[PDB]
Amino acid sequence: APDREKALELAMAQIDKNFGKGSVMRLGEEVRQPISVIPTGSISLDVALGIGGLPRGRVIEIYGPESSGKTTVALHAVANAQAAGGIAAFIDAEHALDPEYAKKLGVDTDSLLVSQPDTGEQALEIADMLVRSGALDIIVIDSVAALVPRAEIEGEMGDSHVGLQARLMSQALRKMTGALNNSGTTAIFINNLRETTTGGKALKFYASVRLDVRRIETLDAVGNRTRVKVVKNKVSPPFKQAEFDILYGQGISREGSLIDMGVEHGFIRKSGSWFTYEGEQLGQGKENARKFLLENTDVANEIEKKIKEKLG
Ligand SMILES: Nc1ncnc2c1ncn2[C@H]1C[C@H](O)[C@@H](COP(=O)(O)OP(=O)(O)OP(=O)(O)O)O1
Repeated sequence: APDREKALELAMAQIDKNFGKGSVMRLGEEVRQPISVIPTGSISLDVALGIGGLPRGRVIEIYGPESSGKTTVALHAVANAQAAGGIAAFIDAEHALDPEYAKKLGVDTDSLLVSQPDTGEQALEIADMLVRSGALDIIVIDSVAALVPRAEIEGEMGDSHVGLQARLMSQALRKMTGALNNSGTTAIFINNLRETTTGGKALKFYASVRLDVRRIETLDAVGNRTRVKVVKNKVSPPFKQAEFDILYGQGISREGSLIDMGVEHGFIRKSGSWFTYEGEQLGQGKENARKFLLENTDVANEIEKKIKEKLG
């Protein structure tokens, strides 16, 4: 009477129907309900996500050390969403955002809404008010840790010291998720690591996608290589990983990506020390090749094409 796979499929079906699609899924599964997504600005990361970018109407947490590339991403996400004619907001509580660099990553700063809250409650509240107006495609909250409660900011005491900030972030997400779904706005929370920062406790359970950003290399001193791990993903098989270069003053390196993904996917052969594409001499050294691809825009484009074809 028992047929495991048939039994298992009925279970999984019932599992998803009780808690939502993605509640449980095989790892090497392969996605085919394409969603709506905001390209991460990193081709590899987008693939790692399984859906070509950050899902819309979802809560995203991008945690990691400082200077590991979180912001560059989130900014790119913003820029992409704008090109698609979407409106963006930045709840800033760190006062660090460099708008000049932002423009360089393609963000139309002038049309970017910026807010600088007086308290964690206010910050979250301001963000909720914006979200449920349905005019936003994306909203970035800088620094989960800066969401310090009012009582704490204001004088208050050594008593009734509490874990108020976490509960602050819980109640907030509790009601701002439903809205995010209806609205369809993607909310990226930037969590600088140094509970994963007190409020990251609740974020951990409310995020549909959680990215673990790390600084790994240091491609002279041009820029540095980042590695992201999709530790949580309720919309595609989780745990995938991606890598990309962010040069100083520049955002995520396109050519860089292409050179990497092109290599691993065989489109560009890499005789040790010398990169070649369809018999073309690309140059010795990822950089001489990055350059090559930067200058001979025509190549790379066909290689971006070929790689895009082979995947999605
Ligand atoms: N204002 C800038 N000037 C020059 N390069 C920058 C600037 N901002 C970002 N970059 C580039 C070079 C940095 O090595 C790379 C990583 O920094 P960032 O992308 O800001 O890291 P991060 O997102 O992990 O920091 P944060 O803790 O604020 O999130 O981005």
